[PDB]
Amino acid sequence: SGFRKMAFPSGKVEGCMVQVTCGTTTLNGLWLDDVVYCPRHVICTSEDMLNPNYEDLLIRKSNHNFLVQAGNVQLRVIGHSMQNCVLKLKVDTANPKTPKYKFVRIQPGQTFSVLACYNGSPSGVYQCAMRHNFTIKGSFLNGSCGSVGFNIDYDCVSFCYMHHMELPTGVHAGTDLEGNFYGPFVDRQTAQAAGTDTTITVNVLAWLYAAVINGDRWFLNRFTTTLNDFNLVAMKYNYEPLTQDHVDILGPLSAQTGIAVLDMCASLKELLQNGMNGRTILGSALLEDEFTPFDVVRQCSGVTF
Amino acid sequence: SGFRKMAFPSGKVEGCMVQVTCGTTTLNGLWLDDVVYCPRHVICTSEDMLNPNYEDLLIRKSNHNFLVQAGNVQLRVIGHSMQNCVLKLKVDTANPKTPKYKFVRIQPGQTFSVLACYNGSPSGVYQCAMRHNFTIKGSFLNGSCGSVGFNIDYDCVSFCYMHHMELPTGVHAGTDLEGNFYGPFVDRQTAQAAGTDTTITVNVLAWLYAAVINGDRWFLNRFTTTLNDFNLVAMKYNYEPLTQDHVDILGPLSAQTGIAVLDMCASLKELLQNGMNGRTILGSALLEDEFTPFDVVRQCSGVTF
Ligand SMILES: *[C@](O)(C(=O)NCc1ccccc1)[C@H](C[C@@H]1CCNC1=O)NC(=O)[C@H](CC1CC1)n1cccc(NC(=O)OC(C)(C)C)c1=O
Ligand SMILES: *[C@](O)(C(=O)NCc1ccccc1)[C@H](C[C@@H]1CCNC1=O)NC(=O)[C@H](CC1CC1)n1cccc(NC(=O)OC(C)(C)C)c1=O
Repeated sequence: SGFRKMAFPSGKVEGCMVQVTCGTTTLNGLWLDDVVYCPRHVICTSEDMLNPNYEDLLIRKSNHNFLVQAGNVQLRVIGHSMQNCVLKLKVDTANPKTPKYKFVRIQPGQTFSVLACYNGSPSGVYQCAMRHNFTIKGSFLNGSCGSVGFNIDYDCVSFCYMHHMELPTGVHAGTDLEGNFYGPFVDRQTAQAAGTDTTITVNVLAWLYAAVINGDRWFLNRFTTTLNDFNLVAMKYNYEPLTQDHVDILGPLSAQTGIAVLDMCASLKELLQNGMNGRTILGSALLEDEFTPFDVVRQCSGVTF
Repeated sequence: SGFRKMAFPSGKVEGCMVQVTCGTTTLNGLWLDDVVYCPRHVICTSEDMLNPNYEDLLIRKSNHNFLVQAGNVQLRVIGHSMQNCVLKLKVDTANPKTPKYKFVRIQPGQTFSVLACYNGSPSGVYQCAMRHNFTIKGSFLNGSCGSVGFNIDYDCVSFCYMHHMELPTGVHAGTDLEGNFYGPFVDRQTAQAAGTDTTITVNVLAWLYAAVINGDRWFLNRFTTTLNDFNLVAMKYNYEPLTQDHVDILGPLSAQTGIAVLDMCASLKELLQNGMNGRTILGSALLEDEFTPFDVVRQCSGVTF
């Protein structure tokens, strides 16, 4: 047993990471088949960043202005196009290590692994979640742009995230792989504010179920509640409202433990109102909301890829 | 910026994971060159586990009793030997995907990434630390045995951990890759008890430095202290005594921030004595101790592999 913030194995994704340079700017790209994907702002110089006209900057460019490097090797760029906020560079070599893959758009509350990259090399791997203000709480430095987030389902890699920018308070914003930002953000260097964030209620409940599965059960009381009486307390704490769909999703965990979802809600209601008082749950002093139900199940049963 | 529990990219290690079966027992093995490593208790049946005589069990075995499977493929076992608590199975094929690697014995306080595996397939990756009682706080299920822990330096994989067992309170114990247990544990099914754990003081200080680097500075006060006055408070909280070697190790972080180590100690002294009072540091409500100074530097500067 035990319970950890767990990321997917990053192997299939490491073999797709390359370095892309255009003039003065080096960042990361994603090489699948004969196409490299990277943030379109690789074509900007630090002056252009205030309000770049990207199509203007782009026409001024030709195939050989983009240096794509795959480790030791140099790839040949035989075409380029721009889709929303990503650059598509057609190269002459298909990536032999391309995995089976899809491009997915995730929704607020869902989680994914991030492979943090610098100069086409992977630096480290960590798990995080799309928040309700469409930011993520990442760990990104200069040169991390173009790093990607992903999930795995048996052998297929689902790419959901490409990293573009840092926002006030050290949170991060990026796009899906078709180049559309999550949230109301733009790839220009102007003042941008992330909205207010809410705790992902359904994920907190899933993590409470994981604690029970693992032996930590001191927080279980003997009351029950309704959705309305729960939502009434939850929203005075900026928890996301719980819906009947959320109850349904937690069904399997409720089954595995024998604890009805609305009883677990009663335990959470009393946790919110009365605090932890120095106790921890699964080694944490806070209520962890970056485990989805499907994460808890995946880790507590042993799903491999 | 930002700061996450970050694991190493697991690619180089995924290509070394295989499934080993012997009679009734399937677990994981580590395939480097023409040798597969796995826990010697793969040769035990559930009745032998109370007090196995391993050399007796082992002589009763022959090369073909060990089924080694590398994904789709079956490997042929042309020899076997036992070193302390690991089994060495010589196979007829060298692993083409073997990375540059070493076997290292890690000390209490040091960290490493764990690639959690089931039936030779990787399930997930997470970071953890060798505790001062020689346990680790892992996430391991039935069939996880033989999963390994590792670090990376440039291109070389340092293997430090092979997983063997669960102990009371859901902590875990295993060996280095030469088959010697960390701590006073044995691979028999008898009552074994993890000892008293201490907080890794030098790592807490490193994480406080990471918070400052990332703009979380509310806990900084304006006092200083000495080693003795710090150790006096720390040991009243089961923190590990801080030594002059520990001060020295934190030098670089102290340099990068401009905050002397003994001033940061004064901030920690007041954190211990006065608690967080509902504030968080880098998103946590507890004092994190599973980031070494190297880790903080690694993540806040962008070291790639
Ligand atoms: C990303 O472009 C990147 O990695 N580029 C390669 C590179 C950048 C700098 C030096 C060498 C190589 C960065 C990633 C950022 C940088 C630090 N941590 C990150 O997540 N993204 C940007 O720099 C981004 C450009 C996007 C298109 C508009 N950018 C530009 C200007 C300002 C900010 N953010 C900012 O000012 O942060 C606050 C907190 C508001 C001060 C920005 O993300
Ligand atoms: C490991 O051997 C393994 O994965 N074996 C393959 C396998 C086991 C069971 C079913 C199918 C396939 C396990 C890993 C354990 C199991 C669950 N989580 C883990 O980390 N290691 C053991 O089972 C271990 C054998 C080691 C040589 C002595 N073992 C045996 C008997 C008891 C325990 N622990 C235990 O009883 O835990 C407490 C908390 C004390 C109840 C044990 O780890």
